Amino acid sequence: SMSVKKPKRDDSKDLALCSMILTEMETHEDAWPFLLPVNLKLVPGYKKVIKKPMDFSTIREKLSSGQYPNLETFALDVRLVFDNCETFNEDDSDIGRAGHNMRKYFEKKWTDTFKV
Ligand SMILES: CC(=O)c1cc(-c2ccccc2CO)c2cc(Oc3ccccc3)ccn12
Repeated sequence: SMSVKKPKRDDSKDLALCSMILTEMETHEDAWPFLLPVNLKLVPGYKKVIKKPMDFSTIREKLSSGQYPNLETFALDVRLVFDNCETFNEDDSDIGRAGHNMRKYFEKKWTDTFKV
């Protein structure tokens, strides 16, 4: 509260670390569905159904331009990629399988990096 400062974790390396995680995501063999925005003129329904599209190139641009206030806002956008994927794609599809794999991959990096 006012003039009572709580201990806070050291956030000084967060940008570099989130960048490293994103790099690992981008170079994963199952990243292919997620590298660019879903093409809204080519995928019927996407624009209507998925209210907040997100993809790795958009996350990279945001990270490079200071558009994430903190590491949690970055994780929210990464998870949004996978949540969109599950909404639109059958779990039993190549893209649906890729999304599950990439989410698992991400979350373990996230825990290993930032949870002590
Ligand atoms: C993430 C997602 O839902 C997704 C991604 C694609 C995709 C993957 C590689 C290249 C291009 C695209 C589309 O921009 C994709 C495609 C989808 O539907 C199609 C499947 C086959 C041919 C054309 C469209 C649906 C979802 N995604």
